[PDB]
Amino acid sequence: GVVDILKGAAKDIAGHLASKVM
Repeated sequence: GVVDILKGAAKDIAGHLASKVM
């Protein structure tokens, strides 16, 4: 699903961003 596929980066905006400061 194009939705579940895009949600892939969504978690990053919350993870990659967090990991960056963590």
